Amino acid sequence: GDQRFGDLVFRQLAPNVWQHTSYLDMPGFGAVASNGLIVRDGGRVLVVDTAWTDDQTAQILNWIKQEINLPVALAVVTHAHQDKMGGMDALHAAGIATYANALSNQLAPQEGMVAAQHSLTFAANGWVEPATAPNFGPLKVFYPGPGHTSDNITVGIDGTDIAFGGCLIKDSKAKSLGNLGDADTEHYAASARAFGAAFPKASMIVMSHSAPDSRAAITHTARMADKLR
Ligand SMILES: O=P(O)(O)Cc1cccc2cccnc12
Ligand SMILES: [Zn+2]
Ligand SMILES: [Zn+2]
Repeated sequence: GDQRFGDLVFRQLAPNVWQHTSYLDMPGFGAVASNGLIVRDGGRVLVVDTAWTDDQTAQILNWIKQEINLPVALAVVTHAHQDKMGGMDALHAAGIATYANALSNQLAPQEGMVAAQHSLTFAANGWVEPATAPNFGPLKVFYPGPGHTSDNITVGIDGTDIAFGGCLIKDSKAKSLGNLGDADTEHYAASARAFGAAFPKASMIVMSHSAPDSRAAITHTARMADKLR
């Protein structure tokens, strides 16, 4: 059930949940797909992650207008790399309230990103401080510890079997942990396992660079990360 919409791909995952996919021709790595989420919560839409670029992110909003036709109340982005935050200006131009881990917003300028408007902060156990995530509806935001990056955050969708690991989690057949340039290799395995423990009911694991998978994505990612230590 993939829907080609311009240069992007959209796939319904649940009655109120769709995955957005965008591509960037990155020299040395081919045309890399990146996934995020679109969630309808009653009369509004919530977005997880931008596309790689402003133009692609505007195209996500165009798809939302044509297929859902409800306002986008907010977006949350899951770390300060291009695939997750590269389209921040398009969200701001559209009047959408944007949220990121405080550390992502601090890192955004040096990473070439535009910061989100609002900062999420996290309790010692990883759960978002609820006052910093107002009106998130079914989105449950969890900081699992440093892994793919020090700022990576994850999102469960209450009322569904879906949890989103972003670039922390790779699929159950993945050959590597991908881009470790900003990774915490010592803590990766525990962070991947903490994501699994935060969302024990999630049987569909969504991630940045592979199609949705079973929880074997979590166990396999953690087992690969065991080897980094
Ligand atoms: O780490 P990601 O997935 O957020 C962004 C990304 C994806 C693929 C290859 C990369 C190479 C260098 C830097 N970033 C890359
Ligand atoms: Zn990244
Ligand atoms: Zn990635």
